[PDB]
Amino acid sequence: ALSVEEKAQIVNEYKQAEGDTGSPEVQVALLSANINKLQDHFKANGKDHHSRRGLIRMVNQRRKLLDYLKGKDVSRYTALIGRLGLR
RNA sequence: UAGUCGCUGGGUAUAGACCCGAAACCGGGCGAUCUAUCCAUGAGCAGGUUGAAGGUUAGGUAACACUGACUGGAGGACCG
Repeated sequence: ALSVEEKAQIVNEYKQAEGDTGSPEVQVALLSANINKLQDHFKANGKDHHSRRGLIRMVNQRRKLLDYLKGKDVSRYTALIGRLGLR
């Protein structure tokens, strides 16, 4: 998984009436942080496709959570596409 | 019951043995200023084409891919 220090760290800018861990600030961008740091083990273990099928499972679900923000909230979408180093 | 040693011729033997004439064989040298390779040290290859590997960049991807563009200037390469 992610680091025990980190998975409780990254929520500190996702707060937005802080008790939310459910809006797509969290399941995009905890999950975007899952994308950006678990690249490491692939370089050593390139013969195990079980771990990047989870990557494509949630980067679609991130894009699915981008897809609902296409219509529900375009303005807070700019906080996602403008930030995080996307695209 | 006649032979011997000359001398002059005719033959013969051994010597190049009437004269001329092989290809070749062997022994000592001479020669790689030609040529065949090699060794050292020098230098010659007008001009025009082609556009390999590498780079850079954009684009694309989990980084690897992978496609453009620009650059690059390879070759018992091409034309002369």
